[PDB]
Amino acid sequence: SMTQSLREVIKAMTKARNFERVLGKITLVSAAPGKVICEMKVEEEHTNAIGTLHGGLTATLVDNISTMALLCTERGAPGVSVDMNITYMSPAKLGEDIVITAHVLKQGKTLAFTSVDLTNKATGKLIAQGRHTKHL
Amino acid sequence: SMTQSLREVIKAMTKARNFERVLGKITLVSAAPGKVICEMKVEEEHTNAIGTLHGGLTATLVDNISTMALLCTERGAPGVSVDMNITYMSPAKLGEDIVITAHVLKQGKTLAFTSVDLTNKATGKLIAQGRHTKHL
Amino acid sequence: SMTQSLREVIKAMTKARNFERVLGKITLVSAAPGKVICEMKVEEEHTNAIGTLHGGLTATLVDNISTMALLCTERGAPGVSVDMNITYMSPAKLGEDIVITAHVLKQGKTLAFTSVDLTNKATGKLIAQGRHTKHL
Amino acid sequence: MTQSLREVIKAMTKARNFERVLGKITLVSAAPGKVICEMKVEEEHTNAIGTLHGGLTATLVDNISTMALLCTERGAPGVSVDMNITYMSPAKLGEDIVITAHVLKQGKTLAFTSVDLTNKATGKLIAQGRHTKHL
Repeated sequence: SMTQSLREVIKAMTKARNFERVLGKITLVSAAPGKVICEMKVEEEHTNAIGTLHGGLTATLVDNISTMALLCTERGAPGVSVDMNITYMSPAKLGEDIVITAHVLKQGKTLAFTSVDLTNKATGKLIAQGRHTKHL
Repeated sequence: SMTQSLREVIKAMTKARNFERVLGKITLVSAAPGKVICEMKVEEEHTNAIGTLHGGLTATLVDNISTMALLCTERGAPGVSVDMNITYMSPAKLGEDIVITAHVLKQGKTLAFTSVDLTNKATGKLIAQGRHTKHL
Repeated sequence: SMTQSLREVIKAMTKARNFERVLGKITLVSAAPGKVICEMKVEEEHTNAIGTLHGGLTATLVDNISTMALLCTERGAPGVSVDMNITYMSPAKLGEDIVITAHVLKQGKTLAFTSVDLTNKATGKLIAQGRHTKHL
Repeated sequence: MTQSLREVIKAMTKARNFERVLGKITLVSAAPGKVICEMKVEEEHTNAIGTLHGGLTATLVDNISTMALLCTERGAPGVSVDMNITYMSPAKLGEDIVITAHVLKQGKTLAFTSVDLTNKATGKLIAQGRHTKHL
């Protein structure tokens, strides 16, 4: 139900023309209260000058999937970005399968906080970690 | 040729297939040692669900133009992202002209640090500010 | 051994003249590879002007306890700060017992990344969360 | 305004809470949304290797950032939401540092600050922090 709702949201992105189109290749794995797990295969359209996952796209995945985890919350408010931090620990090479897990850490009347981990699906090793503060 | 090189990098993005394709609409204003200034007009392809500049694209702009500022130094190495923080203070609306100003704060043997400001060209008011730590 | 060694390191803090003296009240709960848990009861010396745990002390707790986790590693290199980001979600009040948990997220040849959570011991509620990048 | 804020700092020298760690700072100037303080590095400010402790730099960013906020029309201190600090070069023992805070933007409920520590003699950046407070 909630999962189906989100899957529809992700389905829409594909055909969309705004910046959300960039997440067209992601696939939904799970959706639970305040926790969303997506997956994606790195393709050329996802790479930087040197052939690995572009930090800007990692940032984009942190931003949107974080909002998704927020949507799967009781209040369901998406919110507006305030601050975002991203630590890059290991490159994600072309053809690599990545797992994106978003956690709503806490949310109050006006502020929501989330944490997103990207990991190498095959190794479980951390690729990057983002923290997102949103204004509700 | 500092200015000409960046001139070439931009033209490339216009037809690139990787993620940098999303920046093809940016134009170079000036290149100097440790400081690059680009401009861009927010259009539908750069917006979020609510019609304003997408936070992930702002992160993408910070990442790349920050890298351009480092290409304009005696070492000229782009480096790999280690950390990126972004503060969103005011939205950029569709049709709005934005200025992306990037400058090198400090670069050592293996670590370089940059700061990048997006501003409304008209008002000069701050849109977002990002700090970038890169490994060389 | 890892625990005995850490207990000393902490004991030396109760007599220190440098900034580490500010943590003389923390106690060691457990030490494990890449993971250190400490506790501390909030006293006046730990509070800001309004009577809650000072944001600067939280930041100091993150820096040092993150360093202890890094010591409980094969390389055992403490490292020097490069980046730190802290998100404050709920106040820690005077008299409150807090738990400081630190995890080594990843460590390379020259860069180490940690995560440190402060939580209310009684309710397990998250107080603040820090991400630490260190140069080795 | 400067003289006023100067009193707030005199307290820290006497206070028993965590603000006491800032007793050695001195005020240079205070203006709307901008405060400049200075501090000589001494043993009480150092880490295990003998340089300015990262946690104190964090405390300095937090507090002085707040000062700039108190110097605005609204004058509200706000409570911390997020803080980020990039450490670029060590502040050595005996070294004189300058802490410069600027209020970047402030709305109805959220305020944004930026604080630079620099070496007074060389003007070299020691560390830079951004602070997001909830008003």
